[PDB]
Amino acid sequence: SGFRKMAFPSGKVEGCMVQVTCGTTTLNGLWLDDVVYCPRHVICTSEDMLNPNYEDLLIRKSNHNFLVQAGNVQLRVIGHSMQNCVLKLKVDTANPKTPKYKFVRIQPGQTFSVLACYNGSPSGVYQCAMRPNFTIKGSFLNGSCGSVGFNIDYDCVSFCYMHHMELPTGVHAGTDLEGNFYGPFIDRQTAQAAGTDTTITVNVLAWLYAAVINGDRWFLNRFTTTLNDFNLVAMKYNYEPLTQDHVDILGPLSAQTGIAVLDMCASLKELLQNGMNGRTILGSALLEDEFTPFDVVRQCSGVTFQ
Amino acid sequence: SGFRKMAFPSGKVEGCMVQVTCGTTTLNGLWLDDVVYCPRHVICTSEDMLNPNYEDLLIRKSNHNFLVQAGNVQLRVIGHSMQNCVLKLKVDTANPKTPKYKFVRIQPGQTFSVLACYNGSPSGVYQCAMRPNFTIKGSFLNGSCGSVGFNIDYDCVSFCYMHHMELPTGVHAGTDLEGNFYGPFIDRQTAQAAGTDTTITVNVLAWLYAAVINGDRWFLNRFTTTLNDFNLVAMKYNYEPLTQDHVDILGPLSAQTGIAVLDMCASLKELLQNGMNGRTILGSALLEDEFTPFDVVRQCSGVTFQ
Ligand SMILES: *C(=N)[C@H](C[C@@H]1CCNC1=O)NC(=O)[C@@H]1Cc2ccccc2CN1C(=O)[C@@H](NC(=O)C(F)(F)F)C(C)(C)C
Ligand SMILES: *C(=N)[C@H](C[C@@H]1CCNC1=O)NC(=O)[C@@H]1Cc2ccccc2CN1C(=O)[C@@H](NC(=O)C(F)(F)F)C(C)(C)C
Ligand SMILES: [K+]
Ligand SMILES: [K+]
Repeated sequence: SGFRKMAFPSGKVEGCMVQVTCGTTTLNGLWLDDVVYCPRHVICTSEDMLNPNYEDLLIRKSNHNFLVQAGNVQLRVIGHSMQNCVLKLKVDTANPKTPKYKFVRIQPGQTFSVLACYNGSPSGVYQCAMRPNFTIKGSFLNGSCGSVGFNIDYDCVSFCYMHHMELPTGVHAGTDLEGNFYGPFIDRQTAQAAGTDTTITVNVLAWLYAAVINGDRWFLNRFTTTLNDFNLVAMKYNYEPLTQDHVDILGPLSAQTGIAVLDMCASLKELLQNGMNGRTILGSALLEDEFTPFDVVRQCSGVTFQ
Repeated sequence: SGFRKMAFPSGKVEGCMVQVTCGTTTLNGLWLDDVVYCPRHVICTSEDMLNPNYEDLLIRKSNHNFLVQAGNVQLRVIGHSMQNCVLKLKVDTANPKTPKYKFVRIQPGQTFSVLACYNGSPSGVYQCAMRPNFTIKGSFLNGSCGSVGFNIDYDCVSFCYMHHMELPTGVHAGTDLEGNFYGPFIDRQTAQAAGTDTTITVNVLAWLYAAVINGDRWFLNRFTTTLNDFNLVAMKYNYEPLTQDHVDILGPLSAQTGIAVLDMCASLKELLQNGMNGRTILGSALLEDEFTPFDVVRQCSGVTFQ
């Protein structure tokens, strides 16, 4: 029993973290085979942050201008190139701890683990979601850029995020591992800000099912609703629309508990219209939307990774 | 910016997890040098759970009756012995990924990371606290026993918990790595239940400081209090007494923010007497007590591990 915000084991990713230094700036890079991937803004200086001309800054740097360290060992850079908002530093040594891996671009509403790193060394791991507004609610300080997010399936690490920027509310923006930003954001010090976020409805439902599996059932009512009527209430409270694909994705949790998704929706509608009145669900006084259905099943069935 | 329930990188511990099978039961063990440590109840059967006679069950088992698997490779057991509530299985191979490590018995109020495992393979990592009532609010299913909790300092893994039991409210009980239970609990299927818990006050204060560092300041009032007056309010709301040692442990966070601990206490007293009135602190509608001062400083300063 119990339910925690659970991260993936980080070991496969830890063996890939290195330090990249270019002049003043040090941040983190990801060493896979003989390539280190890092944020291109490692080549910037404090002045040229308003509008960096990345091609112009880069043509002034040669291989030796990138200092790349894997713990105590220096990795010699023998090539470099820019792809979108990342640098690929070809090094003379293939990483012997490269895991089986894929680069994936995740969808809003999906979750992943972040291995927060400073100077190439890991600080901690936590779980996050790609918000509908293409930000993530992370925990990141100066020097954290190049830290990655990832999922593990079986034996394969799927890298989906690299950290670049912090936006005004203290939320975070970054790229996939091809260097394309999630959302409208760019690596410039400008006025950009996050769009208005929404609450990931299918995930809230998943978490209500998680509550039920753990014996926390007080919020279940005797009513049902239609999908259309549910979605009218959801819009009012700034919840995403629930689609039939969402309903079907929730099928396994509905089956385990014997609670039809639309019945669960009627209970969610009541929680949104009436509040929780001092009560908690899985130790929380708010509805939680950063567990996906798959996350709930993994945790409540004991799924492991090779 | 930002603040998350952050776990330690798990890689050093992942390389120590193995599977132990004895007849019907499979659970997890911790492979350090040429010793595998696991819960002694691996030698039990479904009937003899009310009152196992562990010495009698064990004398009927020889080395070959313990099947120990490190991923795909079988580890031959060449000795076995019982220490308190754990078995130590001497194996013919020293683990080549043994990290620098220590066995520590933590204090109530302290936090650690759990690497939840099934069949020797990791499922996820999350952060927990040793509750004042010597339980932990974990997430554990059948087969999770032998999963460990730990802290990382510099390059040294300090193992502090191994998982054995689930108590009636869905909370968890286990031992240190010498096989002594935390709390009054034992490895028997009996009526045992957890004492009444309390809220870890110094930790709540640490987390309020974490809020302030991140710009979430609305709960700070203009008042102060004495330590004795604060502790009268704390008792009423089932909070532990705050000691002068606690006050001094909070010194670094008080210094960074410029908020005297007793001033912060006056703000906490107001939150306990008046509630939050629909507001949140660091995204939470409840006060959080599973961050220690040290956890807050690590996260808000970027501490890394070798
Ligand atoms: C990575 N090391 C660091 C991570 C930030 C630091 C504080 N918390 C974080 O998460 N990245 C930056 O500081 C980036 C780098 C950069 C590249 C090109 C142009 C400008 C910058 C400045 N950075 C910012 O994150 C800034 N944010 C923004 O400019 C915006 F809000 F996104 F527009 C700022 C946090 C104001 C330094
Ligand atoms: C470890 N594999 C497993 C972890 C439990 C299973 C469900 N969730 C968990 O965290 N451990 C057990 O099930 C133990 C083992 C044991 C050893 C000796 C005697 C009896 C048992 C039965 N176990 C329990 O956890 C049981 N709890 C209690 O008996 C008590 F509440 F602590 F008294 C029970 C959860 C009822 C199976
Ligand atoms: K240009
Ligand atoms: K005995």
